Amino acid sequence: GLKALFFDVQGTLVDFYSTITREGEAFSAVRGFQADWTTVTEQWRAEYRSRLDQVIKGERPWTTTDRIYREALDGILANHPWGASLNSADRDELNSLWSKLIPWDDTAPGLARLRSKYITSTLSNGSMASVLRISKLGALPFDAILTAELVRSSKPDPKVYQLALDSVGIEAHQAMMVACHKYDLQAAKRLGFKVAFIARPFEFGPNKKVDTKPEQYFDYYANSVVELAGMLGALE
Amino acid sequence: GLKALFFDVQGTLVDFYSTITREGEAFSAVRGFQADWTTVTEQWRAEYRSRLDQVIKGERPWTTTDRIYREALDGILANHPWGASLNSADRDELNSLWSKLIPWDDTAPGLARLRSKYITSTLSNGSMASVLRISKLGALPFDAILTAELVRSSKPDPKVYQLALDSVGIEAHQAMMVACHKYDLQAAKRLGFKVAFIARPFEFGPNKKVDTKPEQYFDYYANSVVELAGMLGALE
Ligand SMILES: [Ca+2]
Repeated sequence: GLKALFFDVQGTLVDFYSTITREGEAFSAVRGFQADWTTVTEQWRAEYRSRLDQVIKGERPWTTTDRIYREALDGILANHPWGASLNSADRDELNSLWSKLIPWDDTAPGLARLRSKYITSTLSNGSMASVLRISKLGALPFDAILTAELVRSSKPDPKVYQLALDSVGIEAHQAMMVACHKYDLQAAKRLGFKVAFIARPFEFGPNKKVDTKPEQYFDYYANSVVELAGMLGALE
Repeated sequence: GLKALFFDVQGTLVDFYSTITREGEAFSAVRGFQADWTTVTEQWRAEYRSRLDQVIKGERPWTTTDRIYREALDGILANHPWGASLNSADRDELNSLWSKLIPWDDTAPGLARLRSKYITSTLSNGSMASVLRISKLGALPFDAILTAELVRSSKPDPKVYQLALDSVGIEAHQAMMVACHKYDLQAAKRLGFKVAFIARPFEFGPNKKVDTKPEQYFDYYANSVVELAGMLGALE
């Protein structure tokens, strides 16, 4: 009997691409600048992923994801003419967008229906501070906020998923992992979780290949959190 | 400026005395025993607190709060003549009441007013699973659910208060600890937190004397979460 649902956040529930682009161009429209924010996002994510690789590879000490995004921003703005005009405080403002990630239109209605039938919680690699603020700013209801920062690691570390089971007080087969990333669902299913895949074809913006094809080990396959709620029988 | 409020749960927000005594009485009606549940309650908590102190002093391995309550229950049932007539399943049902504690009348309206103005989170010694279920069952809104289980300790360990600051991403002077127990606010105020004391004159039942006098280090003294919300300017 399913009892709790754990949701990945970035990409699965929120649209970080549209957030960085539209809030960046407004950030540059206030000071007077001109930059391709689509290429800014890829570089920021690349530096963010170039540096978190080092953390678990041992080439960088552990630090919250907000700090990694802030430091990655310093590395990418060195390759931009307007980057020097942004002081230490201007770059903190830019970095705070990761705590303001805009939700997909189906996220709030689907989460509310699921919470009325199950225990719901986050389980993502982001910082607790950012995920907390993303859910509060977006009025996304959860019964708890859990990130891998609570065990100083990141998915697919088995102890991140054990954190979910220990915190909610249930066994693996009573829990479901919801995500748009297949490495997440593979690791959770290995540990006995149920897994629900949410196809997010626009996660990385236009002209990007996204693997959304169904897999046999998926317990559920949906194109929205609202659709997943209907499959689980979580009505209005 | 205040940014986040952290709440103790047991006693501060929920009435465990009334939950145990009444639900224990209802539990006993269909099983054929009558007991004085005001003494069973304080025997349970005394047994729990003694086994908990063994975990703290290193004389017993760490387990969740629910497991200590469950073993304390086995302890007190051995001292009552009707204890043997309760099998393991009956005792798990009795022990589950620690996850169903009813809130005080003021808790739900006060938390919602405070959440519309601040980030709010729990920060108690209970288990994550029980505090999570207490808020879900009682419709107590929090932006986050934190307990000392997340650092495998107990207040007033400074690690528990640092967990609150790390998870929400603020500094001590921007956080307030809200509790009905003075030991909690003493440690938090020592660590830079603001502190709000909520007087719960009936935390331990009708005729047990309770320390509710004001203290000079309190930033706020209230008799309800509703009153604290008014003192902080958080109107409906
Ligand atoms: Ca919440």
